[PDB]
Amino acid sequence: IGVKQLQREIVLPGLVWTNPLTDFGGSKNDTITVRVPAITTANRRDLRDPDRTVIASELVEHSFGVTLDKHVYAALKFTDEQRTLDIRDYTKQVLMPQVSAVAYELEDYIAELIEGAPYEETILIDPADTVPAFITADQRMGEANVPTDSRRLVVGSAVAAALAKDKQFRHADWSGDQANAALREAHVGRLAGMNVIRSNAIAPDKAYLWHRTAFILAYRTPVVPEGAKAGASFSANGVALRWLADYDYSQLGDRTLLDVFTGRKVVTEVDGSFVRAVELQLQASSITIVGGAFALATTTGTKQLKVRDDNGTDVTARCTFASSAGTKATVSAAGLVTGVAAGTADITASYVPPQGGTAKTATVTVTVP
Amino acid sequence: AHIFVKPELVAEIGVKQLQREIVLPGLVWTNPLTDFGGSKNDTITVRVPAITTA
Amino acid sequence: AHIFVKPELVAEIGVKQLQREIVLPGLVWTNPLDTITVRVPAITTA
Repeated sequence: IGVKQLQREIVLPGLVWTNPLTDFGGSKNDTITVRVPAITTANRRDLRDPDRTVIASELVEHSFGVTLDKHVYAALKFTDEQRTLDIRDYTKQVLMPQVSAVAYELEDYIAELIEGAPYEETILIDPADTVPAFITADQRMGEANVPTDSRRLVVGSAVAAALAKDKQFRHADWSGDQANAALREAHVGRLAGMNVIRSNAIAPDKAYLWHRTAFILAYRTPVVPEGAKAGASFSANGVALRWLADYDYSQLGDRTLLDVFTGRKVVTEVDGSFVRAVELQLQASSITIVGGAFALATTTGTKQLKVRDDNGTDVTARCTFASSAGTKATVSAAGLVTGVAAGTADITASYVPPQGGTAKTATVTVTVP
Repeated sequence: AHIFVKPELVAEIGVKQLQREIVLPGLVWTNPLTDFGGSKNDTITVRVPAITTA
Repeated sequence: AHIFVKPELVAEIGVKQLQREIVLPGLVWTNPLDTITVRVPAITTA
């Protein structure tokens, strides 16, 4: 009888351009200089013009650097604590958790690469009709002449739910799908030519669309040093990590380390404007506090408030909290509410919407003991 | 510490400047008239037949 | 005018730092083994 702890699902590592460059050890500053070929311009004269000079064009090639800059590792300390005092099988209770931790760290690395790109504009998704937002996203990558091949679309856990709840996909007449894959199942697969990939690594209420040649990502396995007591190479979702175990004789226990060198790059144009990927955010209209009216345990108790907007997005760190009566209870900026006197208190949560404008306010009451 | 002398490798990986596709030239009437050399002012006159009313 | 992107080539042509030639070792009595002792035979008179 064994139940596992709930953990994310790995999608991102397979959906990005990985290792197009693999000789960072052969360049100064661990930087490969990718060159971008040159395009030129033509000029128009006038026939039979007395002025018979021409304007010479130019052939300027461009370049940008890709660098290894991070070192993702998971380190475990075993102050003795082995054999009987701890893990009996040193293959499923230590190696597997360590490899999974490094894999999740790599996925978070890619996720922060994708979310942190210099998106100049965010495309709002109206929950009532979500298709126009995605068609606009497709259009924005057509105005930049991005190829239509190998184009990926990753949606959050809330955008997928909004898509399934959209009457465009839920009603079979409006979609032509006389099976209602969006009603019998909660799954909508293809829209606006883009295959949806669901993911939880990215923000819940965001979607990202990117060409393959928009996020270069490079990996490098550290070579096992000759003077290591135990050395091996593991594989986490297509990445060769180095596992290295070495005793210490002074720290009263051996240590293990599972690591890999990583680097990432957003392929920006020669102008410096990022046009090879777009982001979309699910538009929100109102917020509420989960659980409604509630009560604490003692007068000096603590409760962790949780605010959800209309489309089930956990907007807690993105909203500010105020207390009507601080003499009875107070609210932290992170949602913690603690009472200072016995009685009622009114808590107001203000969340500025992604579209901009007056912040939506949700008021709840609490009865501190 | 150790000082290594290393090259500065340059690679091409298919990232190219984005360019429009060519559509328009095949959709416009091209070269109905060719003998522009044998005409004054390099201009060829096109004549539209007449119509009348009863 | 025209601008090209080129790498800094590094090549080895056989030029190397000049080093001494190992001659003295092998001309000196070497004894592989803490310490060792050598006994000189005795001589006498008559």
